[PDB]
Amino acid sequence: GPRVTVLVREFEAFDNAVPELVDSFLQQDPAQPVVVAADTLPYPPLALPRIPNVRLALLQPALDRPAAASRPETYVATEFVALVPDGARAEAPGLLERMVEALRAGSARLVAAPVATANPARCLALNVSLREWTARYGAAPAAPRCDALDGDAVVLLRARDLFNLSAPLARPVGTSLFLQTALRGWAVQLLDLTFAAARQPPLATAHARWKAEREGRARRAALLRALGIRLVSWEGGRLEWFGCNKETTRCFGTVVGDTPAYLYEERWTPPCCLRALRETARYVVGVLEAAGVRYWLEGGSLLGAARHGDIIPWDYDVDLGIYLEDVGNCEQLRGAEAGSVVDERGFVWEKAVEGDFFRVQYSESNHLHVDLWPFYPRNGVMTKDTWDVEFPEHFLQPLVPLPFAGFVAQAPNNYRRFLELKFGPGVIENPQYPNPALLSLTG
Amino acid sequence: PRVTVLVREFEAFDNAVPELVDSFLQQDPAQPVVVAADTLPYPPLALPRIPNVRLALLQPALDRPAAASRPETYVATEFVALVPDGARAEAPGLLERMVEALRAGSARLVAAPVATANPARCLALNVSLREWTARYGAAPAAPRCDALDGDAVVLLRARDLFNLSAPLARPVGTSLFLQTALRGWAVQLLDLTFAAARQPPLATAHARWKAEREGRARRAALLRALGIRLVSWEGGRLEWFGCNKETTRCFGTVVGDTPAYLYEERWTPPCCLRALRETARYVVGVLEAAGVRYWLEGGSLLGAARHGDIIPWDYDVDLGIYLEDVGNCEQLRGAEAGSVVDERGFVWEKAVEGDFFRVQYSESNHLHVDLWPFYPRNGVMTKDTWLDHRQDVEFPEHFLQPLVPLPFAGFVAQAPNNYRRFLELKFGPGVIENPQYPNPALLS
Amino acid sequence: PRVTVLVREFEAFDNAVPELVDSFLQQDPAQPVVVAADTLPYPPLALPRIPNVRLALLQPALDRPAAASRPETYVATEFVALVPDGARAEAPGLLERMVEALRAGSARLVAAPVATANPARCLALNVSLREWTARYGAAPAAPRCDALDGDAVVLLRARDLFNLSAPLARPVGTSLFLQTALRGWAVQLLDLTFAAARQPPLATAHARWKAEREGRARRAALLRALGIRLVSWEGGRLEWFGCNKETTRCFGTVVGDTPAYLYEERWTPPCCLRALRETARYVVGVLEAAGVRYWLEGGSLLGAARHGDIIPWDYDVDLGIYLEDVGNCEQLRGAEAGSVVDERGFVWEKAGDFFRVQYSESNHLHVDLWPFYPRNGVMTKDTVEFPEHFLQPLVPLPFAGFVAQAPNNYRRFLELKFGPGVIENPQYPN
Amino acid sequence: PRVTVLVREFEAFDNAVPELVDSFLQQDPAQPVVVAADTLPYPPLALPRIPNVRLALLQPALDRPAAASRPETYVATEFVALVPDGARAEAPGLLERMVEALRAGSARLVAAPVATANPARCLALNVSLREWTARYGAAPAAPRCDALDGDAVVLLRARDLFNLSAPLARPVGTSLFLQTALRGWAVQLLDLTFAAARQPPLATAHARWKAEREGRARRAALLRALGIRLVSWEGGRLEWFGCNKETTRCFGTVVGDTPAYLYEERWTPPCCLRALRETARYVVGVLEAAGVRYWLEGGSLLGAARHGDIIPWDYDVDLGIYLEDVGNCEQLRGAEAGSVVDERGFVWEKAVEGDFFRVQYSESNHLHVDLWPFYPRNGVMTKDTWVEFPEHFLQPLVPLPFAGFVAQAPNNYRRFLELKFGPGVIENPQYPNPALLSLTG
Ligand SMILES: *[C@@H]1O[C@H](CO)[C@@H](O)[C@H](O)[C@H]1NC(C)=O
Ligand SMILES: *[C@@H]1O[C@H](CO)[C@@H](O)[C@H](O)[C@H]1NC(C)=O
Ligand SMILES: *[C@@H]1O[C@H](CO)[C@@H](O)[C@H](O)[C@H]1NC(C)=O
Ligand SMILES: *[C@@H]1O[C@H](CO)[C@@H](O)[C@H](O)[C@H]1NC(C)=O
Ligand SMILES: *[C@@H]1O[C@H](CO)[C@@H](O)[C@H](O)[C@H]1NC(C)=O
Ligand SMILES: *[C@@H]1O[C@H](CO)[C@@H](O)[C@H](O)[C@H]1NC(C)=O
Ligand SMILES: *[C@@H]1O[C@H](CO)[C@@H](O)[C@H](O)[C@H]1NC(C)=O
Ligand SMILES: [Ba+2]
Ligand SMILES: [Ba+2]
Ligand SMILES: [Ba+2]
Ligand SMILES: [Ba+2]
Ligand SMILES: [Ba+2]
Ligand SMILES: [Zn+2]
Ligand SMILES: [Zn+2]
Ligand SMILES: [Zn+2]
Ligand SMILES: [Zn+2]
Repeated sequence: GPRVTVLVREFEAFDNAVPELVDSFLQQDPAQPVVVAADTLPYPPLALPRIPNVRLALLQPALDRPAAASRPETYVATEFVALVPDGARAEAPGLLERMVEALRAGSARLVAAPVATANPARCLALNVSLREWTARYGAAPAAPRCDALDGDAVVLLRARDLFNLSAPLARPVGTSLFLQTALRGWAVQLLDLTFAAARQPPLATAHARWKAEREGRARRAALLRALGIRLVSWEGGRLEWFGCNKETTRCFGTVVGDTPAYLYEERWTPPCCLRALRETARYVVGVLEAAGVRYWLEGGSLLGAARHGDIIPWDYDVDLGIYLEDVGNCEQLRGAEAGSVVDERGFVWEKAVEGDFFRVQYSESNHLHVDLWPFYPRNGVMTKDTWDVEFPEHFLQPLVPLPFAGFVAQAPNNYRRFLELKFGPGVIENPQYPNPALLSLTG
Repeated sequence: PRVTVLVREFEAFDNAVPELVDSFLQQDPAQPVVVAADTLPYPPLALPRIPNVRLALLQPALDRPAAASRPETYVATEFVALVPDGARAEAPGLLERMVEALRAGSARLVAAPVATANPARCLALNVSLREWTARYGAAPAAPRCDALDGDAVVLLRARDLFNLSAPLARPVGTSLFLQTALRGWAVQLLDLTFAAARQPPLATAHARWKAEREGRARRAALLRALGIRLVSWEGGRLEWFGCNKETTRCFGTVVGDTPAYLYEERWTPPCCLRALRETARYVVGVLEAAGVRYWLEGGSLLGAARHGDIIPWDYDVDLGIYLEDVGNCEQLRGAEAGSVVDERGFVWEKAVEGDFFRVQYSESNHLHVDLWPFYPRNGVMTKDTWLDHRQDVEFPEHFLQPLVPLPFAGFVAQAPNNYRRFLELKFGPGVIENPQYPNPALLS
Repeated sequence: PRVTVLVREFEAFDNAVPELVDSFLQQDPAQPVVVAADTLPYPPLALPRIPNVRLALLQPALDRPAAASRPETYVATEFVALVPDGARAEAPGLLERMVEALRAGSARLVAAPVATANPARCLALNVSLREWTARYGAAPAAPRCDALDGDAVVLLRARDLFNLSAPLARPVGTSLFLQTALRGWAVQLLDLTFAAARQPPLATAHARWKAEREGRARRAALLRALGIRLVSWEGGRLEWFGCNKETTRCFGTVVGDTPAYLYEERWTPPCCLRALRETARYVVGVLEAAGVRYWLEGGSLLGAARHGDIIPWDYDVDLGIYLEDVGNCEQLRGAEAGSVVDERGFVWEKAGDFFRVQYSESNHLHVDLWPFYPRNGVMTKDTVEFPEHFLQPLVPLPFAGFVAQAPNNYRRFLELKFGPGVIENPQYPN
Repeated sequence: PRVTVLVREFEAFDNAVPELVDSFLQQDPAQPVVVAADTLPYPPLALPRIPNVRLALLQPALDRPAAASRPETYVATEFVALVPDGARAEAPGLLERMVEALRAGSARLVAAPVATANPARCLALNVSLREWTARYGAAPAAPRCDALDGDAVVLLRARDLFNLSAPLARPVGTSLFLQTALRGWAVQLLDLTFAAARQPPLATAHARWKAEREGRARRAALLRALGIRLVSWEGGRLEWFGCNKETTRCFGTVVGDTPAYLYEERWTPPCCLRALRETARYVVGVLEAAGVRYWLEGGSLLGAARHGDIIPWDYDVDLGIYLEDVGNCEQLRGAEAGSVVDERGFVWEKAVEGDFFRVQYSESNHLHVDLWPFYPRNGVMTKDTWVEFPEHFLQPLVPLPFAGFVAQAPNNYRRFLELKFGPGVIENPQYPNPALLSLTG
C-alpha cells in the first residue's frame, strides 16, 4: 500500500495544470492518494477523477460540515506527505519512493526535489527571529542541506510533522512552511532528483503570470503580517517591510502602563518602529545642530549608545536633553510652544501636555517620537523645575561624540559616570531584556 | 458534574471579563475557565494567572503547534458553558442546575438568559444553504427554540460544540444557532437567570457605539463566509449581505453555462435574483414606453410558464425584440455607438459575440438582460448570427401574433401565444414539466 | 467519562514518561495529561507542548501564585487515573472501563495492575496513629484491598483524591493507601491489565539500584513526616523509621510529667518503647551479673502485671534495688564519681536519690534505679515505703521481652502503691 | 473586626506568644488570632479555648483534610497582621490605625516596628531570578521600602498574602519581602510603634544562641528552595547559598548542550560563575608562570570584549594555547598521562574526546576551564580535531580585562571575534530565549 499522499496547495483557480498533475501521478499507481486543498471550491471545475483516492479538501468553515472537514490531516492516511506545486508532473516511476528512502536514511526532517520549471528550487539559509519580527534569508552555506527553498520543489516530510505545525498549508506554502520549520531548527535536504514540468505549463502568458504574482504577493503580505514578520532581508540587505511607516499608525498604538503591547507578546520593538525612531532621531539631531541647539543623548538613548551604539532593542522612544536657553534658536521649537507644528518634512513638534518637554513625532499619523528635555544651570547643576535626575553641569562641559542609531550624536563627557549616576552602578554591562513571565506576574 | 466556562464574546477595548471570571472563581476557586480570542487582547486582560484559567488564542503562530489554536484541547470537562461578557455568577450552583436540566431534557443545548438590558429570547430558525437564506421567527414551542436573540449562558456537551465546523465564530449568538438549527438541534430556554455586571462594559454611549459597529462588521463577515446572503424575520423585515447596485455580482464569469454556485450545490443567490428581476422590470418598462415589441425568450419564458419567475438557478434574463424596432428606443440607438449609462444607472450595450443587446444592472454589477433582435423573413422569425445553443433557433412569426400577458418576476410580461408549444419547439417535449440544469453533461 | 491521566512516580534521571504520555495521546489526541513534579525534571521530559498536556511543579516559587502548586487546579475532569512510569496505553477504552467498574462497584478506588516485573498485589492495611504504626498483611477479601504493593493504574474521583491531606506525596503507593485506609476506603483490584513500556526505564543494574536508594530515602522521609515510626508485616518483618542508638529520642525534655506525644493525642513512639525495653534488659543483665537485688517498681511493675510490657504511653522504666548491693556493680560505683559510659554505650549517672541509665549518649531514654534499705522490717529511702516481706521472696514476671523480678503478691503490692483496681482500670490519656 | 493577628515567627522552647495573644484579647476579647506552626508546639502554648483564637498546624497529616494545612482556611477577615513573637498590644486602636494608613496610601503592605532591641529598619531590595541574587541596600525613598530588617507588625490584605506561593515560609522576615519585592509591591513603615512583651522571649545568651542557629538553618533552606544563590548588601558583604569547592556544581551534567538553568528560565548560578572566574584566574596564573602562550577564545573572548566578564548564561571558560608550550607546564604534562589533582585541588585532565585539556575547579565541582592547543603551519593556527585563523592575530597578544583580572587576547580581537562568530556579534548578544527553547528543545 502507498506510503505517500500527494498534496497540492499552490495553484491558481483561473489558470492551473492541476488535472495534468493528478493524472500524471495516477498513471504510475492508479491507487496513489492525491489531495488537492483549497479555501473555496476551485472554479472553473477541476474535474479530477471521481475515485476514492482523489479528494478535494476545502479548508473553509461551512454550516453543514463537521470540524474534521476543514482539517487537512483528515484527508491523509499515509505516513508521508509530498507537497507538490502546480506545474510539476510525475514521469519517472518511483520518485516518491526514493524520496522516502532518502528521508529515513538522512537526518533532515524534510527532503525536496526541484521541479524542472523556469524557476527550480534553490537551497537557502533562513534565520527567523520572532523577538525582532525578522526573517533573514541568505545563501545556504551547507548546501544541499538548507533551512528554506526558493522556487519549485516537491517537498516530502512526515504527515505528523506537517500537520502539527500551526499553519501547515498557509499560502504561499513556499514561504509559510520554511518559516515554521526553520524556526523549529529543522532542515530540508535538497535531493539530486528532478520532477518533470507539466507538458502544458500553467500561467504561460505574461498577463496570467501578472495576475498570479499579484495575488501571491498579496497572500504573502497578509501572511507575514498575521505571523508577525515585519522585515524580510536577503544577505542583510534588500529590505522588504511589512510594518508601520510615515503614512500609517505605529505598530503598537497607544501605550498603557508604560508596557507596550509587544512585550506581552514576548517580543521586542518592531523593526519598522525602530527604523522610524532612528530616522526621527537623525532628523531632529540634524535640525538641532544646524539651528544651534546644544543637545546630548539622555537616559535610555545614551545607555543604548554607550552599550552598542543603537536604540535598546526593546525601547520605543528616544530621549535627548537640551539647553533651555537655546530653544529660541529653533523655529520648530519656537512654534511648538504656541501649538502643534507640522514641519516641511511631515515631522510634528509639540510642547508636552504637562511636564514641560518637547516631543517630535515621526508624522501626523505615526506617533513614534523623540523627547527633548530642557535643562538650565542653577549654580553648576542642571535642573528642570518640572519632573529625570538632577546632575552637575560639568558633564556637558564639553560634550563628546558617540555613535548612535547610524550617525554620530553628542553625549555628556564621561558618559559612563553619567549613566550610573542616573541608573545605578554597572548599568552599561548588565542589560536586562524584558521578562514576560515577570511581566505576567506583575501586570 | 464538571463544567468549563468559555468566554468568547467581549471587546478588548472595553469589557467586564475580569469581573466575570472572578465571579465564578469566588464560587469555586478551581473552576476551569477558558477565555478565547483571535489575538492577544491589549490592554492586557490581566486574568488571574492560575492554572485553571487559560487564554486560548485562535490565531496561527510560527512557534505554536496546531493544537494551541484548537479550543477543544483547552476543555477537558464533559460540559462547556458559553458565557457572554456583561454576565456574572451570583447565585451558587447555577451551572450544576443547567447540567441537571440538560441530562433530564431532550434538547442538546440549554440556556439561561442574563439580566442585562437585552436578555435572550426564544426564536425559530430555518436555514437553507441552497437559497443562501436564514429565516427567523417567533418560537412556536417555547421555551424550546431553534435559536436565541440576546444574552444567555448556553451549556452543551464539549463533544457537540467542538464537532461544529466553526464553534466559536463571532458573533457566537448568530454563528452558533445557525449551525445547531441546521442540524435539527434545539436549545431549551430555562427559567434561570444569571446576573449582570456591577460595572457593566460599554458604559458610555461612544463605547457602545463603536462596539455595535464592530459587531455589525463581524456579523456581516460571518454571513458572507458562511454563505447567508439574506436574513428574514417574522414581520417580513429583511437584511441583505450580497449584491447591490454599487458592488460586483456575486459569482463572476460563467464557463460551460454552469455558474460556480451550482458546483457548490447552491442555487442563484437571492440578491442576484433580486437585481435580475428589477432589471427585467425596468427594461420592459423602457421598451414598452419606447414602442419596442418584446417577448419573454429562452429560460425566462420557461421560468414564466413554470412558476411566473426566474428559474431559481438561472443567472440572466432573455427577451426577444423585433429588429425593426430598435430605432424606437433611445438607449438602444446609443448602444450601437457604444456603451450607454442611462438615467437610472443601467448600462446598455451591443454585445461582443452575437449582434444582440445587453442591459447591465449597473456599471459594477453585471447582472443583465439580453435582448435578441429578430426580423420576419417570410412569416419566419430569424437573425443573422447564432449562438451555439439548442435554444437558439428560428420560429414561426405567428407565435408573435398576438402576444399574450404572462406574470414574470413580479410584473406582467408579454409572451408568445401558445408558449407551451413555443417552449417545446425550442427545448423539446415536456420541457415545462422536467426542470434540469443549463447543461447536465457537466452537472445535473 | 472524562479522565485525566496523572503521572507522579518517575525518576528524572531515567524514565519512560515520554512514551507513557505518547501512548495515551495515540488513543485520544486531546487526552488530558498532567505530569506532576517537585522541581523541573532535567534532562528535559520534552513533553508535547499542547494545551491538554501540562507539567505541574509542586514546590513553592518566588514568581508563582499559591494556585500553581495545588494540583486540583490542573485537573478539571471528574475522574483521575494515577499512572506509574513504566506503563503504556495499548488497547483503547481502558480508562472508561475502569470508570464503569468504579461506578458499578462499592470501592472508592479501582486499580488495574501494570504488566511490569512487579504488578500490583492486594494487601491488608491497618493504620494506628496513636501507636505511630502501620500494619500490612495478606488481604482476606481480595480482590477488595486496603492497599497495593507494586505497579498499578489507580482511578478515583478527583474530589476524593484532592481532599486528601497529601494526595501526591511520594512514594504514592505508600502515601495514598495510608490516607485512604485510614478513612475506611477500599481499592478494588480489577482484572484489567495495562501493558508495560516498550522501552522500560531502569534497564541497567546501576540505574535500578540508584532508583531504589532514592525511593527508600523518599519513603523514609514520608513516614517520618506523617508519624509512622514502624511498618510491620504479617509474618514478623519490621521496618523502623524512628530513633535509635545514634540519634536523639523522639520527644525530648518532658515538662510537667506530660511528654509531647500525649498532646498530639498519640502514645509513646514504638521506637522509643523498643529502646526502653532494650535498656531494661541490658540493665537487668548487668545487675544480675553483679549480684544486685532488683525488683520492678512503679509503672513498670504495673505494666508487667497488666500485660507483661511497658505501659504503652509511659516513657521510662523504674526498678528498685537494695542499697546495700550498689557496691557490687562497677558502673554504679563509677556513677557516684561521675557519668559512666560503658562498653556498650549506656550512660550511668547519679544526679537526686537514684541512679539513671540512658540508652546512649545521644538517646536519653532511661531506666531509673531507686535504692532502698531495710531498717524496720520496712523498705525505705531517705529523700513511699512498703514492708520488706514483699521482697522475700521475689517472683518471676514477664516484662518487655524477658523474665524480670517482681515483689511477691505484686497485685497486693500494686494496690498499696496506686489504689484499688489499678491493674484492671488503666488511666488512659485523653 | 477586620484584622486577624497571625503569629508565625516564634520558638516552641522559649516564646512570649501567650502574652502576645492575651494583649490583643485584653483590648478586644473578640479579636481573631491565629498562631501558625508546622507541628504542635511543645511545651503547650495554653492559649484561650475560644472560637476566635485558633492554632493552625500547617503540616500535612494522615487524619486531616487538605484544608487544614492551608492558612487562608483560618482567616476570615479582609486584612492580616503578621506579628512577631516579642510584641505586645498596649495602646488601643493600633490595628485600625494600620488599616486606615493602608487604604489611604499606595503601598500594599504597611508596617509598624515593635520596640524591641532590633526594631524594624527600612530596606531596598531587588530580586533577580535569572541571576539567583537578592540585592539589599539602604532604602532611597524611606519610609517607603522594599523590605524590612527587624521586628515589625506587617499588615496587608488576606487576599494578597495567601495568594503568594509561600506566604508563611520561615523566616517570614526574609520570605515575605522576597516575594512582595519581586512583585513590585512596597511596604510603608509607619510612625507607629508596638510595645515589647513585658517578659521578652530568648532573654538568655543560650536561648538566643539556639534560636539564631535554628533561624539561620531555616533561612539557608529557604533560600536554596527558592533559588536565591547569593545575597548582597550594597553590592558587598556577600552571603552564598550555592556550590563551592567541596560540592557538586549546581546543574550537574549538561545534555543539551543546554544546562538545566536555561529550562528554568534563568542564567548561570552566580556561585558557578564565581568558581569559573576563580578557576580561570588560577589557570591563567599557572600558564603565565610556566611560560605558556595563552589567549582568550570563543565566548570567553566574546564576553571579555563585550563587558569584560564571562557571559552570564555561559557555563565554562575557553582558552587557546600554543601546543609546543604544553611541555612547559607540569600539570599539563601530567594531564597527558592521566588525571592530576594539583596542590590546590584543581583537576587537570586531557579529554581524549576532542584532543584538548580541561581544568576542573575541584574533584567534586566540575566547573572547568578548557585549553585548546593550536600549532602553526604556514602562518595559520590549526589543530587536528574539531575554525582555524591566521597567526598574526597572536603577534602580538594584547591585554584585555576579563572576570576580575587582566587576560591575554588576540590583537584586533573585534576582527577576530567577527571572523569566528560573524559581524556585529559583540553588539548583538544571543540572549536566552525560553519561548524558543520550549519550541526547539
Ligand atoms: C543565521 O545565523 C547564524 C548564526 O547566528 C549566522 O552565522 C548566519 O550568518 C545567519 N544567516 C543569515 C542569512 O542571516
Ligand atoms: C494572584 O497572583 C497572580 C500573579 O501570579 C495574579 O495573576 C492573580 O490575579 C492574583 N490573585 C489575586 C486574587 O490577587
Ligand atoms: C420553518 O420551516 C418549517 C418547516 O416547514 C415551517 O413550518 C415554518 O413555517 C418555518 N418557519 C420560518 C420562520 O420560516
Ligand atoms: C507538536 O508540536 C510541539 C511543538 O510546539 C511538540 O512539542 C510536539 O511533540 C509535536 N507533536 C508531534 C506528534 O510531533
Ligand atoms: C486491622 O484491623 C483488624 C480489626 O479491626 C485486624 O483484625 C486486622 O488484622 C488489622 N490488619 C492487619 C494487617 O493486622
Ligand atoms: C472536596 O470535595 C468537595 C465535595 O465533593 C468539593 O466541593 C471540593 O471541590 C473537593 N476539593 C478538591 C477537589 O480539592
Ligand atoms: C535596585 O535596582 C535599582 C534600579 O534598577 C537600582 O537603582 C538600585 O540601586 C538597586 N539596588 C540595589 C540594592 O541593588
Ligand atoms: Ba525610557
Ligand atoms: Ba438561460
Ligand atoms: Ba442566456
Ligand atoms: Ba512512671
Ligand atoms: Ba561555549
Ligand atoms: Zn512599526
Ligand atoms: Zn448577488
Ligand atoms: Zn523513638
Ligand atoms: Zn553553583
